[PDB]
Amino acid sequence: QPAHLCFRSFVEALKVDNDLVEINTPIDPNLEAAAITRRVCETNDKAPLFNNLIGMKNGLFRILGAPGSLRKSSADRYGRLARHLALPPTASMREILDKMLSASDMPPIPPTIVPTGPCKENSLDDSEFDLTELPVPLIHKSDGGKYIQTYGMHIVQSPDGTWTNWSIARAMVHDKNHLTGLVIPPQHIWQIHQMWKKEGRSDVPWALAFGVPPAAIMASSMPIPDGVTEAGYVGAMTGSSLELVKCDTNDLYVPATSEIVLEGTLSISETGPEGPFGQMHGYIFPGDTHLGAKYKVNRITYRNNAIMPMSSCGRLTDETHTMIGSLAAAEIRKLCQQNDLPITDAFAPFESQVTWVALRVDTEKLRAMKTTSEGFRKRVGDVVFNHKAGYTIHRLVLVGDDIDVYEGKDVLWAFSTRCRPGMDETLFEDVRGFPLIPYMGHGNGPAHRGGKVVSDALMPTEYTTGRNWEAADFNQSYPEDLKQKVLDNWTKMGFS
Amino acid sequence: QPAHLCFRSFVEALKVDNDLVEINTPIDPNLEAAAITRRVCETNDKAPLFNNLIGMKNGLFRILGAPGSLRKSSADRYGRLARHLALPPTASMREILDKMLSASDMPPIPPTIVPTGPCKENSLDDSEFDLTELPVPLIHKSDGGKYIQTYGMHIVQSPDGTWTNWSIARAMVHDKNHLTGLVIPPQHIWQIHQMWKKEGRSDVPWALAFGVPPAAIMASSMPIPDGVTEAGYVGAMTGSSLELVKCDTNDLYVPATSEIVLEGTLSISETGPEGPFGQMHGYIFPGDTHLGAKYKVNRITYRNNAIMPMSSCGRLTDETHTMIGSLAAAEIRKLCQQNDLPITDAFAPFESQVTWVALRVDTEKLRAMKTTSEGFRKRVGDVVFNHKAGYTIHRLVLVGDDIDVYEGKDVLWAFSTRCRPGMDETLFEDVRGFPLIPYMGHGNGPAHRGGKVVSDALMPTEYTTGRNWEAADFNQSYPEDLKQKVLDNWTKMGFS
Ligand SMILES: Cc1cc2c3c(c1C)C(C)(C)CC=[N+]3c1c([nH]c(=O)[nH]c1=O)N2C[C@H](O)[C@H](O)[C@H](O)COP(=O)(O)O
Ligand SMILES: Cc1cc2c3c(c1C)C(C)(C)CC=[N+]3c1c([nH]c(=O)[nH]c1=O)N2C[C@H](O)[C@H](O)[C@H](O)COP(=O)(O)O
Ligand SMILES: [K+]
Ligand SMILES: [K+]
Ligand SMILES: [K+]
Ligand SMILES: [K+]
Ligand SMILES: [Mn+2]
Ligand SMILES: [Mn+2]
Repeated sequence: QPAHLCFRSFVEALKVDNDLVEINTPIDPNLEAAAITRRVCETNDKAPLFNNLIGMKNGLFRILGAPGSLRKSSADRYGRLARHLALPPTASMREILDKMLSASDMPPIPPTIVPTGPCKENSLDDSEFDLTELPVPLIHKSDGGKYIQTYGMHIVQSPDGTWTNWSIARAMVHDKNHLTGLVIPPQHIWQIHQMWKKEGRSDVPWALAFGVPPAAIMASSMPIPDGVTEAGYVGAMTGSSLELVKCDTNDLYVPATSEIVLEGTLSISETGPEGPFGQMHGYIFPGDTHLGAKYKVNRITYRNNAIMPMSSCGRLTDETHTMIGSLAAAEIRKLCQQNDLPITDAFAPFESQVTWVALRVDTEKLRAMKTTSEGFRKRVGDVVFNHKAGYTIHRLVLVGDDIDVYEGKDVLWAFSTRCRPGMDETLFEDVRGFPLIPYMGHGNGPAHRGGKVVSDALMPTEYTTGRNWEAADFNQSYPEDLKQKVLDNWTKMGFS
Repeated sequence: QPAHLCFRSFVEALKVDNDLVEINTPIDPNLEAAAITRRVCETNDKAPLFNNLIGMKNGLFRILGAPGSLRKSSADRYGRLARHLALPPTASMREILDKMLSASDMPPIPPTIVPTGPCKENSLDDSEFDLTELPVPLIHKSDGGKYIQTYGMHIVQSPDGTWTNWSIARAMVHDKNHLTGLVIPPQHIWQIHQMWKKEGRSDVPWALAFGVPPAAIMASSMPIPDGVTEAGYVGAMTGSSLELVKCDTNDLYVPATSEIVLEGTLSISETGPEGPFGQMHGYIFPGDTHLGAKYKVNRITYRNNAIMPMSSCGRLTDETHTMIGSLAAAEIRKLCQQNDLPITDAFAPFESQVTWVALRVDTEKLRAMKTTSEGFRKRVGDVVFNHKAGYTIHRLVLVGDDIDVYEGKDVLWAFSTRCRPGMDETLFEDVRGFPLIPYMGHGNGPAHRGGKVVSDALMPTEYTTGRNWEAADFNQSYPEDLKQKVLDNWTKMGFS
């Protein structure tokens, strides 16, 4: 099976790329595996595969850390991500996000049911497992639990059967047969939970699949529209129907080659302690436990030699930056274009801890609108900040065509030099806020509302007659023939 | 003579450091010298010494580009700057700025007059030179003139003789015996000019010295207080009285080892076209010429084999970032401490195009103030933004003790995660603005007023009971003994 369609094959691909380190000596799931992975993410090193976990048994489990993190070279920086999607390892971010958006203008390709797959090679019923005995990692020293779920996909379906959602949301072990986790608005797992809670008759049938097809975990991390079944989006994206097998204890369907599958229920009534957790913005507040959603686990199925992927998330750079930020930016680009806004590109700068999105504007199109900064900021912010795709994003930065939004140095340069504080900005207090950002949930104002801004880094003439400056840089302040002469004589002269 | 006291010796030091490239083949002052220098600054390469300028004659002049720019290695990043100050080349930015501040609590050491020096080796009277025939560079393709003055020191004295100021301000050739340049409030050259203009009797006696003692050009770039003679500050800083020789045509005094000296007058009545110029924020607006101050040149004196230093300024990183930003930050640190504010460190992040200063707060001291964000922002912004030291700075970012303000990644992380837009900020519209920033002089509002902000990236408990988080990073989220084990086994395991 190809890498993008089978996690086991993806691990192979990473080896074969010289993008993996296999670690066959014992590694402790209590902090050591995550510490090594954290170091990898902070240095853009090779992904670690821990083949010898302490306390590995019933054959559960090996760990792959840093599955969606960065490579060291500029040329294949995003190669791990490219390998989720059948793209060349030199793919740019534009090409990755275009791939992720491509299915938004295609018919879904619904999944194919098959009778069995590798995820059925082993099973443990509810007298045979104990989640507290498995080698579940402690990821950060102050975490409030062992976070089994950092890179699996939750599967829940609307009561009417018409929407099956796949998404990533964190969860930790509560006791031998339960998890607790985040289930928060406006996320689709929360929207579906609310439908079951309003019907009032039963807990939500649920599955959590770990080590799913890479192309599926990428869609699981993307805010595709309400009501859209990720399986059919991924089918369209990849050009192929995904093969799914039915759960044994419910009627949900899981990828056939899933490494590990939990089957059970998400309660419509019960909660339990959840968190704290070292999170995407780089923080943990020790002791900050709150009531989260509760999950019952009835059955585990798994591949021979199962591998659990793990995100050791926090400070730059990991899956919470490369996937959450970039995939939200992608969806925001599309949303703006569908609202008739002249946005060509969007990206969440890593330097902003993926709390900003830079929007590149087609300024010929903007000029034809015959508008102003105040009006345009206002229009962009209403579209984005009132939509789920904008949930995680607190600052939008509008930039003209000269800026490469995929280059954070250029975004920072534009923001710092073209946006006058206050006057060139519009604050939005009456929109949903992302409480996970420290300045929101641990800050001076409402945790769930406001704190958003549109910062216009378009210069005045970009709305009227066109750009009226040149950069004071090598590229723009010298003619072509001089530039080339300099470059041709560079090493001759003594330079590197 | 030591490097910090004699520019010729500084050039030697750079060679000897393997921090110079000598270029002995002909180089055109029309754009080529500046293009090579621009490339150096954008790549942190070795400083270029152009020993064979096209149109070099009456022995005027060689050029040294990038005199205060960055080196490639992290370990001696600031080494060129250290070599201005007798500091080791591995000096940190803290150590450089402390050196620059050290004289603020010392008696001045006034300069010593000597009868002659190297700057008298050659002379041209006002029938012998022509500024349009010298190899003055065109620095950026769209500049409005050939900017002779990018790294020399203007010397002007108050009418009463009690204050002699040394400062860098740009100037370009107007005609055979005149320059035009920036002379703008609140700068000291402007304050002194105003005193002469109010007296109304004569033009300002003036000299412009190029290739001055390195320690002197650093003080020339720093906003030391009103009324303080830079020569005596530099004397105190260096522990030695500077040797000065009298001008031939006026009673000003110039460093004895100056490479090139212009003597003349700064008009109290006449102006001439000035600019545009590719500037510190990275821009040029072609065609944007305005009336600037006018200077008459009566005499040139110069060293044998004179060397003109040149800043090819623009996008990161050059003297306008390393010196303007950092030296303003230094003075702001001191100003805050003298106003009883608990600021330990200040730096202007390069990533902000030196338009921000990050202020590190001693949060034990802040807690004892028993104050709030609104009040503290307000107090900091009034102190800084109403003072000349704050002129160039439009955003102050307050951070707690865990942040290294000399590390722009950490400043950005703190700003993006700890400062809620709007609520955690105070805008300042009724303060002097820096018109050179594009969003000011070419923006939507008043060019000279407002556009400033204090952004509080202190978290709430930093005002009350103390920091309540740990970072989700390798350093903070894992115990010491684990961290060391990981590091000790890193290359063993397969990592770099
Ligand atoms: C890549 C990724 C995405 C996480 C995520 C993580 C990763 C690695 C973790 C597990 C390491 C840390 C926490 N995560 C959560 C999360 N969304 C959320 O609601 N709760 C979370 O706990 N997300 C974001 C979420 O997957 C996206 O917002 C999706 O758009 C949700 O899918 P949906 O649009 O179908 O609701
Ligand atoms: C290092 C440096 C500093 C420049 C400077 C440049 C460099 C290389 C140039 C020449 C390349 C570009 C323009 N510069 C100007 C300038 N200040 C100003 O008033 N006009 C300028 O044209 N400065 C900043 C100025 O030197 C500081 O604000 C000093 O504090 C001024 O001294 P003062 O406090 O005695 O007035
Ligand atoms: K999803
Ligand atoms: K603007
Ligand atoms: K000065
Ligand atoms: K704050
Ligand atoms: Mn969804
Ligand atoms: Mn001064």
